[PDB]
Amino acid sequence: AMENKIEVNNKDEMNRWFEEFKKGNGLVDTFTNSYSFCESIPNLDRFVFQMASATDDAQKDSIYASALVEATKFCAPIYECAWVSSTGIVKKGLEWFEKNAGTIKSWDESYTELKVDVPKIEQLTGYQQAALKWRKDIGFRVNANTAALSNKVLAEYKVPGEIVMSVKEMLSDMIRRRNLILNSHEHVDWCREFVKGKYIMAFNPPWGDINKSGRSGIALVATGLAKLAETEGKGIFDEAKKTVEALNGYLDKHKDEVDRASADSMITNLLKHIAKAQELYKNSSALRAQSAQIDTAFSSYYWLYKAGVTPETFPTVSQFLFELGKQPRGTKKMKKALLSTPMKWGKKLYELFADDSFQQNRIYMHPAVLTAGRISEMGVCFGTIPVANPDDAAQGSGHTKSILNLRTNTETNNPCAKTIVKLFEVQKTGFNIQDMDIVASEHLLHQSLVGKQSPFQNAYNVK
Repeated sequence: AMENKIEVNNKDEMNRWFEEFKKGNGLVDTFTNSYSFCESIPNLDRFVFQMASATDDAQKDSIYASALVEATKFCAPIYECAWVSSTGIVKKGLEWFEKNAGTIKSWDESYTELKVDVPKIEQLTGYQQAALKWRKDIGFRVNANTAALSNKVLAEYKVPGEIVMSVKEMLSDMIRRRNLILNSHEHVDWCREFVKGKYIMAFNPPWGDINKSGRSGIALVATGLAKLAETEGKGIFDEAKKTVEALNGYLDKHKDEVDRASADSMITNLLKHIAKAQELYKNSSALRAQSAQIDTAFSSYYWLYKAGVTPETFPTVSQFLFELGKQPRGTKKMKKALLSTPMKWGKKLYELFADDSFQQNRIYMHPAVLTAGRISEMGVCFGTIPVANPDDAAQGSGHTKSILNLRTNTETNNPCAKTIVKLFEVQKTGFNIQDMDIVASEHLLHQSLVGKQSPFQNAYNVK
């Protein structure tokens, strides 16, 4: 039968369930934080030799897909994975959404927009907050592996020698990437016309004072300018500086019809305001970057909601994901299956892909947007265990973020970092990392470095 065979509603009902299961399967934690089917550290060494013999960039995908399955097939944290796919959490998880449309409104409303363009900062933060709330109202956390983290920094991070050479490349790259990044409407509309080069606007702002105190409690010039940079960009600040320079030129050319005291109090201000705006913009990129991380559990339940999934038909999604983790199909075929499936959720889900939709950089993609890859995000949540026939988890379905369950402590030689880095090597010798917008191995490593020990923890607050 196709019913959710994991009927659990509370931690003890889950502890009880996990008990019977473990007494039937050979779960271990010799290499995993949470009990798993992992009997040995994954060996991706051959996947490199293969990638080096790939003729077409199409089979590099396969080799890569294969390396990926090899690393996660038997690393899934069954206890926490089951909880996430339990009848209680599945019902609560989906229903929370039926009663919280308002909370997810910003980003949820503009999904079509987020589906092609960079989200506004309010939508990002609205999502991160929504995520934190949903885990709270749903009683998601049953332990650290399902907890929302409070700040953490490296106590000790031991690196197996073998990966030492490559790790640096990753870090050298990651930091290279970081630096690369670094390099009532009237206040906006005014700073829109002004930044073009119309300096005489300075003489007559709608409110009459360049320093107008400002509603926000900050000069309307600095706030309006920043909001503008949000829609038009940092280049706006250079445009803003150029206008004041031209204005510097004008007053100078007519120094005699100009009041030198008033001219200086005004030009000094505009710089204080542009500078202010620059500080705010910087703070905003910092924030946007912190809010870029997708909450695996929350987003996955979100896509479930939209796809019209219901507690009764969830097992089929679990089967679907389980089989993809078992047999790396290729993106084109999977979509083909979603289109084909008689289940209504097949096409609804399909309608969620910004795969070809996204005009800009996927790096700037909103954490609630679904793509072929982000599918692997749902896989870890419900693919590791085919809910209808749980014992079939023995076979093993590899889903990318199961690696975080790889033990990382020194006594065991950080099998988690070691296998992550081996991946980067597979990827590094197959494609150009300088060329790629996103490197999966880099994110995982960042997440592990930050201290994630499970695919189900939320790290919004760490930094």
